[PDB]
Amino acid sequence: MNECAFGTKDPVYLNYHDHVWGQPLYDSKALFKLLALQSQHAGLSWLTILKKKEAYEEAFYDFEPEKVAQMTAQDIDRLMTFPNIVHHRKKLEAIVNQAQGYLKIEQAYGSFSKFLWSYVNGKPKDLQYEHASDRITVDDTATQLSKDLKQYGFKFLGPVTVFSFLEAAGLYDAHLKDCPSKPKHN
Ligand SMILES: [Zn+2]
Repeated sequence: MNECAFGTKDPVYLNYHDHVWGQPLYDSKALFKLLALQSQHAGLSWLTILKKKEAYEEAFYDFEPEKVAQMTAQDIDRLMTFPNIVHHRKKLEAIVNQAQGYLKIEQAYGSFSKFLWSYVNGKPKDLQYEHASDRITVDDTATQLSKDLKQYGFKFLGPVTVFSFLEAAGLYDAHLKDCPSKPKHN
């Protein structure tokens, strides 16, 4: 478990490793929320964004895309002094652009979940890692998904970030073979 969880001992981070990271997530709105939170990570510890999750929920309508998508510069202006979120204007604007892109995807394609899972043919890609040093941080699929999302107006979701999202959402299973949290795949 310890090796799989990147040597982190903070129990809030371990909780995320144990109960979220890499567990196949098929719900569209939950996938949107996780992707949006991932976009906020750059230059900070993930535990920073995790401890702030409830504050982000309060800032962004519980990440409900129809509601987030309607937000304007006036909202972002207010959110720049909203307590316990990161006050990075382009990061905050990005969440609104992402929600708009989600709605565009659902209009053009049907389901945001089906859109994303299409990139791994509807089931997790088990990366079959045995050592934490086996882990890559980007690949061709994440790069193309990043590019494709960008076309619908998503922001702050480059290739490495998208790769991290795929592992987080369980589209990729990056758990080590003997980790107690490695999901079963059929
Ligand atoms: Zn693990």
